[PDB]
Amino acid sequence: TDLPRLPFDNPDIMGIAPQMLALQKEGPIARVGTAGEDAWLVTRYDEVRTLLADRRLRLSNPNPQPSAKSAARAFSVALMAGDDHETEPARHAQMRSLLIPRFSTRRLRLMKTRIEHHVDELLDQLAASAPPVDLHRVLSFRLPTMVVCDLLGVPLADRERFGQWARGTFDQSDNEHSANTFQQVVDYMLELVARKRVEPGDDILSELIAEKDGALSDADIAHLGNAVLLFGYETTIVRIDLGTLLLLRNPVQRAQLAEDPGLAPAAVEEILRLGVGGKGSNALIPRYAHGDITVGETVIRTGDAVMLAIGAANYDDRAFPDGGLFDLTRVRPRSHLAFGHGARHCIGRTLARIELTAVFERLFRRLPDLRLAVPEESLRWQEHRITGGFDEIPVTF
Ligand code: HEM
Ligand SMILES: CC1(C)C[C@H]2C=C(C(=O)O)[C@@H]3COC(=O)[C@]4(CO4)[C@]23C1
Repeated sequence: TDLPRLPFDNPDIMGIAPQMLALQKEGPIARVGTAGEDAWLVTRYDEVRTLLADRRLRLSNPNPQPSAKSAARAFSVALMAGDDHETEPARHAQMRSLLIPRFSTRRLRLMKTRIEHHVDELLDQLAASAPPVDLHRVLSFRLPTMVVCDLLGVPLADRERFGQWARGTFDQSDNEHSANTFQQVVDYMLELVARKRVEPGDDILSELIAEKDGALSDADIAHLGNAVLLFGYETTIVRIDLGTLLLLRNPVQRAQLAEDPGLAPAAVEEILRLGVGGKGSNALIPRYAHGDITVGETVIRTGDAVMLAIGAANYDDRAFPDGGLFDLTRVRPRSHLAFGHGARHCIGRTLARIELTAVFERLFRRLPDLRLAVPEESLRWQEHRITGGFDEIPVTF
């Protein structure tokens, strides 16, 4: 008897930690220690999907004496209107009601066109440079920050100002740096709101300013803008890096995709499903039970913390035959859980798929000899950041 402790070691740079796959094999739910509170760890696809749809399991903490949290985690919960369990139902319903129409079919069709041209231009610059090149800096980072600049209606050069702010805000290792970075986000967004009140354009803050005859306050509008800025590029950057690493690991699938770019949608779904980095702490969706819930033979009690392992669930052989294998030819694959599920299902997931599809439609056709210029083991996943990620990806081509 040895209580398992998160985070689990992973000897590889990607995939699921062996200890978590071991727990998965034993059963759907296990009590584990963490750096803070003990929690229930749920690792099988069916149970994770069921619990993500269970409205008794919520982001907000119901407990009278809540355990202490890093500044980074406190910011992420507040951005999601999860910081007050008594007001979360109304505030989170309004949050989703105000953001979902900012990603209409009209907007997404226009953005798809611009995204496709931008990837062509980014890859032309890459192809014309001398290796070794940092693919993370010149491709993975540039496309999703371009998109956020477009959503917010600001010049592209603004991303050189805000491009590290998601990482800084979400640095769980340094509360002072996290708080000081978030204040920069706030000041920037409040400036932007003031500008859009007199100079609106076809962008998100302009739309919120006009919403319900201007009933929203500037603080409310800026809060929603902060969520778009801080959730809207960093995780996409990380999926471009992981997608590239996975395709480089699987030359037969890479060659299938280079030959037929019509396989890119299917490849993007496999990338999201298999794309887990390092110890994979960002592939856990955290919750608290607001009422008792039975999982298998286990009672989760009101107030218990629960870690929903969407990463492990996406590797579950029960839901994906040969769950550890990258396979472009899967017939009717189950919907993976990389965007979550249920009440907090990722609001940007259709836009994120458009970005990833546009990249992997083109990447290995435009750079057929692309490959890492360093050993994989030299690539360092950044465990202290809520969003993880690699800091550089050196390639040759
Ligand atoms: C591949 C890229 C992305 C991944 C893997 C991802 C993943 C996720 C996940 C797992 C959640 C659920 C969190 C939870 O249940 O507690 C979520 C929520 C969210 N995502 Fe995404 N995301 C991505 C891109 C984006 C983009 C591009 C945007 C906007 C531009 C965005 C906006 C949001 C927002 C606002 C929420 C909060 C939804 C809510 O609390 O109701 N995300 N995302
Ligand atoms: C709002 C989020 C940025 C979306 C989710 C995806 C993430 C990721 O891919 O890194 C974040 C990791 O930390 C979490 O708690 C998550 C899993 O819910 C995320 C919060």
